[PDB]
Amino acid sequence: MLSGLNHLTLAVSQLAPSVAFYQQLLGMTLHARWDSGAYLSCGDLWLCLSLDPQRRVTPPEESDYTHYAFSISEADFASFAARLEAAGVAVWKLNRSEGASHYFLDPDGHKLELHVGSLAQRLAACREQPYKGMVFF
Amino acid sequence: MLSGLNHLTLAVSQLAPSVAFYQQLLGMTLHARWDSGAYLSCGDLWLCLSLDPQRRVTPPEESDYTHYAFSISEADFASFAARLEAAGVAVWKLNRSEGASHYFLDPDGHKLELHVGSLAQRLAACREQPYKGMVFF
Ligand SMILES: CNCc1ccc(O)cc1
Ligand SMILES: [Mn+2]
Ligand SMILES: [Mn+2]
Repeated sequence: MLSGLNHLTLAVSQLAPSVAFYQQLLGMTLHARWDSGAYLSCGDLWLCLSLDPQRRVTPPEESDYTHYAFSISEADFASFAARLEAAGVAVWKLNRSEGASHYFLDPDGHKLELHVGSLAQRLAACREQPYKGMVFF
Repeated sequence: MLSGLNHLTLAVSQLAPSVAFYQQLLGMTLHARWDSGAYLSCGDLWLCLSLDPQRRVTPPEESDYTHYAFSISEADFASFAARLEAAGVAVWKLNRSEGASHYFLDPDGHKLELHVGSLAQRLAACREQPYKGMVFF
């Protein structure tokens, strides 16, 4: 039986800028680094950065919608978004759904999101206003 | 302040086979599905499957090392891995370079993993068998 997400591993083209982004800009805790990767944590999330010559710096128009959303409180959302903007971090989408969301790119074009709200909150909103063809279980 | 992973969203090319893979084969909990997506949970993880015409079925030699690992207990690991193998689930990696792991592919080629152990346990193991150049903070 699967019990949760164990870790998220992102392939990176250059380890130093990716460590700077996740540790310094995004505030994650750096636990270890080696010649070809790093381990960080963000709350319960175990993040691994893996140096990979196969990683392309990928424009957002050229990748699919797969993305990784980090939790932040509503009270902290606007100042964190402003921090990313000050740092010149690109946005790949505007929010049009329930709950605050900021959609931003990592140095290699990994699609990231800041989101306020849980699955339970989303499901409650969907029950009141179901998406097209929506069924609940 | 970021506090963890809010959700993981995977772009999928065909919604029904992907829902079947995550719910029926992997045992995740299906909460809702609609014409363009589905919401599942795996413990605390919120998983969203999003139908995306841009998603390509991608062989593992064509994608980088970005991957998603799910937690499983030591007691359940081997029989779950063997069940996936007997079901014909494609793989992408054999060498256990980060502990007790089974590396497998979803229907679109998303790189998945079963892993036994926490970040703390992996750091302890690495102190004895470190990756080249490893520093611990
Ligand atoms: C047509 N709405 C999407 C959907 C929902 C439930 C289901 O059994 C199949 C498809
Ligand atoms: Mn999202
Ligand atoms: Mn892994």
